[PDB]
Amino acid sequence: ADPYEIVIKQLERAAQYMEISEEALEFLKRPQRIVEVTIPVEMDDGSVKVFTGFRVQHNWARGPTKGGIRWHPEETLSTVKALAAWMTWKTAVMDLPYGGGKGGIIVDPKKLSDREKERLARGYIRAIYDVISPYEDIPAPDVYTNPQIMAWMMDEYETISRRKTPAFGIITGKPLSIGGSLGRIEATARGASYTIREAAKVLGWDTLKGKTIAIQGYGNAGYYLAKIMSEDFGMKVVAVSDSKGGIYNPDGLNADEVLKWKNEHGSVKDFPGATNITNEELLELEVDVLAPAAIEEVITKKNADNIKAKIVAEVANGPVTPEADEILFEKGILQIPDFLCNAGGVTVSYFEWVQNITGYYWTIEEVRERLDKKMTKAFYDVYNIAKEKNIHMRDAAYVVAVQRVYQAMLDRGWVKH
Amino acid sequence: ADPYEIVIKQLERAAQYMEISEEALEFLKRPQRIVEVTIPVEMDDGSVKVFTGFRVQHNWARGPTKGGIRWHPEETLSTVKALAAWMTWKTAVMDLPYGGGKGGIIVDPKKLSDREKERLARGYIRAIYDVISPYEDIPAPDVYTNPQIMAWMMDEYETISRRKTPAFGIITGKPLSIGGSLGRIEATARGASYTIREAAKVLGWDTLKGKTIAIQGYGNAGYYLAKIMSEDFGMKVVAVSDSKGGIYNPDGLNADEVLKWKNEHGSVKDFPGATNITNEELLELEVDVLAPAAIEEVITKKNADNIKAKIVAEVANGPVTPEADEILFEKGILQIPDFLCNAGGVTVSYFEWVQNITGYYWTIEEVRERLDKKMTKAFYDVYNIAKEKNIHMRDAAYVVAVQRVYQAMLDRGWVKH
Amino acid sequence: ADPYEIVIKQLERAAQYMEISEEALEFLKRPQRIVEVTIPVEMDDGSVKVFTGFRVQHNWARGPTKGGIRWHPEETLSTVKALAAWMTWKTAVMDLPYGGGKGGIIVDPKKLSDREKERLARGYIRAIYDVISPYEDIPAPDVYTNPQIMAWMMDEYETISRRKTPAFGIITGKPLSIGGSLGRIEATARGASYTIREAAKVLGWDTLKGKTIAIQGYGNAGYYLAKIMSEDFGMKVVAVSDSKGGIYNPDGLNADEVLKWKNEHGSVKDFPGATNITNEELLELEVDVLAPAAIEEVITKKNADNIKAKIVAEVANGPVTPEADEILFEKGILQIPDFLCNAGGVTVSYFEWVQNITGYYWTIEEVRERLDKKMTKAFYDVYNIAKEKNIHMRDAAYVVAVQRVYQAMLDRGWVKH
Amino acid sequence: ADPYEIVIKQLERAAQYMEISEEALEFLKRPQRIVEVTIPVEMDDGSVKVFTGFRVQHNWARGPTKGGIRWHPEETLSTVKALAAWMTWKTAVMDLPYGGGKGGIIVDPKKLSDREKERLARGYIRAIYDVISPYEDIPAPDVYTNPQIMAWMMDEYETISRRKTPAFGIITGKPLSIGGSLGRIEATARGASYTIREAAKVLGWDTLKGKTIAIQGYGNAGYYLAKIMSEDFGMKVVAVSDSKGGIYNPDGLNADEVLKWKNEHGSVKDFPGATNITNEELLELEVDVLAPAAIEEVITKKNADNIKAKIVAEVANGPVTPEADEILFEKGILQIPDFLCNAGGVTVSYFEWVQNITGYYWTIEEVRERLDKKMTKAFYDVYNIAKEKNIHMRDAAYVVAVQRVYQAMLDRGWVKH
Repeated sequence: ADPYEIVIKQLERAAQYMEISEEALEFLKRPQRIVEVTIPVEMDDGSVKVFTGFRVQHNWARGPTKGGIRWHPEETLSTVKALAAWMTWKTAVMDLPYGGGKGGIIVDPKKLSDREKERLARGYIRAIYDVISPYEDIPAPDVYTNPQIMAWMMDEYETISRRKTPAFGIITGKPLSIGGSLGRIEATARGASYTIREAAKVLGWDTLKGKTIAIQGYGNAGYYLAKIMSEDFGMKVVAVSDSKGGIYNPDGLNADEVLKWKNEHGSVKDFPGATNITNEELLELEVDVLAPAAIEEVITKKNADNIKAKIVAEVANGPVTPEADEILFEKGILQIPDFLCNAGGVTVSYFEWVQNITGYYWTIEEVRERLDKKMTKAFYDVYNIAKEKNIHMRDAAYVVAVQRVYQAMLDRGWVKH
Repeated sequence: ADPYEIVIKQLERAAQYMEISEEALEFLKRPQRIVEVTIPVEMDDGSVKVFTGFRVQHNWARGPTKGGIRWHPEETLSTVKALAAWMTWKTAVMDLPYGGGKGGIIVDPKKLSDREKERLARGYIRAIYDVISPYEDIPAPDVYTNPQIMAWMMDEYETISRRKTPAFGIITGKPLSIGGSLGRIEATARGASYTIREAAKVLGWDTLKGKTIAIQGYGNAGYYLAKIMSEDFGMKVVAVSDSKGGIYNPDGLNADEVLKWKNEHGSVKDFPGATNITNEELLELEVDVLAPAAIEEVITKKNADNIKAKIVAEVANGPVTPEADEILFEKGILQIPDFLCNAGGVTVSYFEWVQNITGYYWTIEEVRERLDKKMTKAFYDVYNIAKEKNIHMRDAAYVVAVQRVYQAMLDRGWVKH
Repeated sequence: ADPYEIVIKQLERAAQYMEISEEALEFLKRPQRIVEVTIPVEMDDGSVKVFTGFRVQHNWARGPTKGGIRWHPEETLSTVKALAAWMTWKTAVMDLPYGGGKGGIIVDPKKLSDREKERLARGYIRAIYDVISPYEDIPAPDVYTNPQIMAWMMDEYETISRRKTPAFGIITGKPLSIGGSLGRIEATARGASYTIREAAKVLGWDTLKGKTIAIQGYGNAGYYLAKIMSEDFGMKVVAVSDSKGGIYNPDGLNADEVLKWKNEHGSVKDFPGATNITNEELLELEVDVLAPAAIEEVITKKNADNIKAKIVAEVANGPVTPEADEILFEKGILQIPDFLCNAGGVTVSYFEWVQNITGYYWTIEEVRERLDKKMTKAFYDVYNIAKEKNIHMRDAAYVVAVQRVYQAMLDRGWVKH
Repeated sequence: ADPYEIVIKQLERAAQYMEISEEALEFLKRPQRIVEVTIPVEMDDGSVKVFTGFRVQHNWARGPTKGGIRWHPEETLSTVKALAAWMTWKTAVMDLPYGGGKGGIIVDPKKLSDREKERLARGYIRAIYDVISPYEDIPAPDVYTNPQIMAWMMDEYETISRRKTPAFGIITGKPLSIGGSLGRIEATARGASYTIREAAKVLGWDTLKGKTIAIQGYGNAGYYLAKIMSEDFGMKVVAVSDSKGGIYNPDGLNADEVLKWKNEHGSVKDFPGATNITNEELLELEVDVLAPAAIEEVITKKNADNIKAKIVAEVANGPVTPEADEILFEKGILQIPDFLCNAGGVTVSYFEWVQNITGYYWTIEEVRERLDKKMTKAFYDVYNIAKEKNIHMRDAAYVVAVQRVYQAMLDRGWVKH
């Protein structure tokens, strides 16, 4: 199903680099459970309006399903299905004891009041209560949903479950007053930083200090990456961009300042003491590290040939296309694939659940240290195969993921071969 | 959703004969909950194969959802959704304390072995367990499912629930050894029979004795109806048919002998002493009562005109089209609309559930007599509105049904208007 | 406790007339379980407002506790405890398999909107969920609450319990679209009629036909009673009254017609087909039967002496004081005590519960017939002790009640003597 | 409520120093849930005796409620409500993922036998089962209850819950044979020591080594503190006292040796290696640190003026009155308020719960180390506000606490402002 069609495809590819039965394959192509519900919401005007919602649990062989809830007017089931499958792979690559899940509500949130948003949130839990549990299915935030929304959902869950289960553990991305974890805001960037650090290593880099990075996108990820790489790495952020434009400066930019600028003007554009550039231009800079952190399909057939970075850190999802991959590989450019690169969020989300279920909370330092250990390992799991089978890192990432899900399905007896 | 699509119509149509808000209409148009699952079955060859199943709960305002499970290679979600909405109207018309539901497995049952069928039935329960209960959603047999399939499904349900709930009550259509109800096989015919009986009364008939009825279709229902009308009501069964054609005999036929002949021969066709006719002719005889109990859309624009019967007892589902409805209504023919006419089966399924949850089983006499009361009442409920609003019986049947559901929704506060 | 104190008093009295241990007495003087909660309600102005609620479970020796929920600005816990203990005696006098319970919310419902009422009702359930169930504690309507309120409470219960238990059975007094019982409105009046019928029999009356009755109060109870006593028994309803006043007519009033008058004008007062009297006068009429069906303490030391009726049917709660009881008793007036006389309501609530849990609904005639049997039985159980001990009926009623609770406690081992 | 009134008072105070809505305030002034039950106990003489019990759950915004059970002849519900609200502030000041709760039984334990105590303890659990759980409300020992009592309560819980939830986690203060935590006995003293250590740091002291301390009270708390401050910090314990009197020695007492004296004689009074003083005098000694670890209200308007210590570590609950607080504060005396100072006990109870739910037990050193971290943190969280606002530490402690509860409520949507 277009988007859903795409996954099965990715699935088909990996298969060419590994051994897996057709039995296993057919099973993986279909999500194990899908629930689709009608949520009636009492609008502020005193009438009720109904919304359509879904929760998709793709696979739970390796453990409870994990994955966000999107609130969006063009949401469809296919998309939610495609995204749940992706979570299956991401959780496996990071070696977490989780499967993949995803949910969504077909709604335009900008039209709802907070009261109405709260009602919608609670209504979603009331509708799906039966298929979720701290040991079954753990949602999280995504497009258009946030900690506030997670909090309302948790509260409704606590009300129905009657405090007979560790309710804080039903969902992640929570505010800290009620079980949230430290490290959540910087999670992705922080996680990507460790992979960049290992890439440099394998690459033979002396250090990162002084190296250069260009970052496309100036959101949380963008901003945080910029900040970490700079203050923690010693790198030089010579360029950043936003939907408006990029900006250049070889002496390197200051994350925070660029940040305020953006605040005041609405674009990174014009920042003082720097040259304005296009996004296109940004991608082609001659840098040690290119970190595309905004939207997909920025690296294609077209410009692939002009990329000049040594390392492409995919922070955003789907930045590099498939043909571009081939070119890049052939060029000797090392890519840190999306689902591996930006996995720091799901990982910290996993640490949140551990803290909620054990009732013991961690420090930002413990969070970072454990995240470092997880990302490093994952990095190598992939690198190693890639090298071992002489294949593209992304292909190698699917192989590691699929093989772990497959082995769990075999040990359980879900498939016989 | 073609089919589903169909249903919306019916809703919109009845809406014109009664007052109901958009709030409620909109709600009624969407099913409350849908579950789609992948059921892996270990085949006899030792490999696993996956199948797609669904369970739809359209509306439960009036009580737990009720409806069969179809096993069929051309099954779609659209259809299952469409059949679930229908069960909502049907339970409401009968005034049962239930809502509507329906399930389906996309499968070609002719290719599975018995062991494989057993595994599939158990797998369906293992997959939808969380959304079923004796007070939540009660399946039953349908296309290609039967008592056997029901029994394996109950057993598995009992195994998962640990006998902590009245398990026999999870599903109906069961074998008598484990809680089935007497009267199950004759139910549809028996029910229809009471409706024909009240219809004669409203039409002024004196008695049914010696009146004539032609029955199109000679399966369970056609056969039992033949048998009942004649033996119990003293009517003359002048013609019956099967897919290979009809037989005519103005002196009245013997249901049993016809049955015997069919078994032995394959068709009612060539029954001794009778005259062979086409189905098409059967529909046009001049009888007091015509009961289409085979397939749909047998009476249309084309022949509605030729219909000579005073009463049309819609035993099969959808034998009469909308254009045909108009005409026959014009002609002053009295129609007993499918979902009212053949509701004896759901009705007895309700009685089976009652016996299971109370643990007290009834005699066939008790069964038959409570069925009469129910059928008789549902009949006049529909008939009175019909007259009183001077509308078609079918229209009145939707009116009675939608009004009940709507009222329950309002009482609960699911719609505010 | 004042109100609560009065209960001990009552309990200490029956003890004179029966042998019961101190162990028991003391257990009986205290409710087994009290839950007091704070219910936050989101008001229409979007601010949150907190209300105080309670549910008192006095004694459940004989079965699940049963009792209404009152919404009133001056509710107090003492009152609710006192009324829970009363339900204990009432269910026992009727021989129902229940104990007594009661709830209340301190609120002035007159200032809330519907939306706000709905939210307070769902909130109470969300607050006391853990201590209620169809086999544990079943509420019902009372001061300021009604079927609509019950409906919202059932709905919330259903949503929290996930349809895994027979939810319609959680609370009684529901609307008929969702599990309500036929017979609910006339229940009280209807139950009292059977008691009046037996009291006349034991009095040696010939028939009721032609006898006379005066009814104080013209609500549901007063009106239905008037209606029933006349139309069903052939009594002459010579006077009825309301808070504005009474009306009289020796030939008999026509209940419906007086109802309509009251409806337009607001009082039965000035009805054209009668002469006006006062409430005080009404109590002193010379009728065969006097039925105070309005408020308490209308027959005291002051006028007790003027009572001329042969039978005083206590429809209302506490219309005769203890001092008056003595007087009437010496005068040979037969009193049908409140908790016995007006028990048809709880009894029909018991029937609603049965229909809900068994899933099988009764006709008005079934309701009536079973009601009759229950009431008649309870009447003689009481009457026999009074006679045999030569005691006031009220005293005999407590004796019958307490002993039954006492014995169930001994059998359970709750008390050892 | 007097006791309860005093809470509102306290809450109304912190409000001066912080911005908080009325909506919140009002919610906070009432406990969310109260359960009062009657517990029947089979006495040794074989008669049944009924006792009154309660469990109050003040607020669970931040997590499961936490708090002890008191057995005392003069318990009242007002007191238990008041103490539940206090636990709410205490768990919050410590940043624990809990809310506050408390229970009590009106009994004089001194008249019961062990068999009888056992039965009352199991009875309370059988009575409040529905409202407790390892993730819902976790009790602990208090006035007149202890580990043995806790053990019997856990056992009964385990029997009712069927071992389906982590039962050891239902209650804390357990014996070590069944899930108790190391560090429990010294907890209070130990926690206070870390606070004393930081208060000296913020005071600019050099070391504690050689400083002096006077301890009022020579129970567990007094003794362990004395023991710890001397042996672990090198302070000189110059005076200790008990209800019979105090003893003094400028060179420092030896805690153990004084303990033994007390043990044989019954009072620290007359210890040979010191001179006798009074409690009043003890409070007025000129020491670096004064620790009232006995009873309340020993520092009032009367002598507040005579206090010579630089640090007053409130070990006991409420030893200094509000009027005295003002005086000491102007004098520049640093007070470590009770609920902060003596929180090591609840904190170690929090650790016991963690070990029980995770099934992994810690060493005394792990206990100590985590305790330290918790206490230190809480100290500065408090200290910083006081400093910054120039407010009494006690006021700063309520500010820190209330705000945390308040924020968790806003996030849940419990209050909207």
